[PDB]
Amino acid sequence: CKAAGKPCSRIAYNCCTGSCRSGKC
Repeated sequence: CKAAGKPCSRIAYNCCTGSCRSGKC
């Protein structure tokens, strides 16, 4: 799980919950 609000990139999404936007999950 990843924590929403931290650096994620929309090519690799393994988030807890949500959508990856340039820099935020």
